[PDB]
Amino acid sequence: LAAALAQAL
Ligand SMILES: *C(=O)c1ccc(-c2ccc(C(=O)OCC)cn2)nc1
Ligand SMILES: NNC(=O)c1ccc(-c2ccc(C(N)=O)cn2)nc1
Ligand SMILES: Cc1ccc(C)cc1
Ligand SMILES: Cc1ccc(C)cc1
Repeated sequence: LAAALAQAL
C-alpha cells in the first residue's frame, strides 16, 4: 500500500 501511494513522489 505504501508503495502504491509513494509513486506520487
Ligand atoms: C503497497 O503498496 C505494497 C506494495 C508492495 C508490497 C510488496 C511487499 C513485498 C514484496 C516482496 O518482494 O517481498 C519478498 C518477501 C514486494 N512488494 N507491499 C505493499
Ligand atoms: N515518487 N517517486 C519517483 O519520482 C521515482 C521515480 C523513479 C524511481 C526509480 C527508482 C529506481 C530505478 C531503478 N532503475 O532502479 C529507477 N527509477 N524512483 C522513484
Ligand atoms: C491495498 C493495496 C495493497 C497493495 C498495493 C500494491 C496497493 C494497494
Ligand atoms: C506516504 C505519502 C505518499 C504520498 C504523499 C503525497 C505523501 C505521503
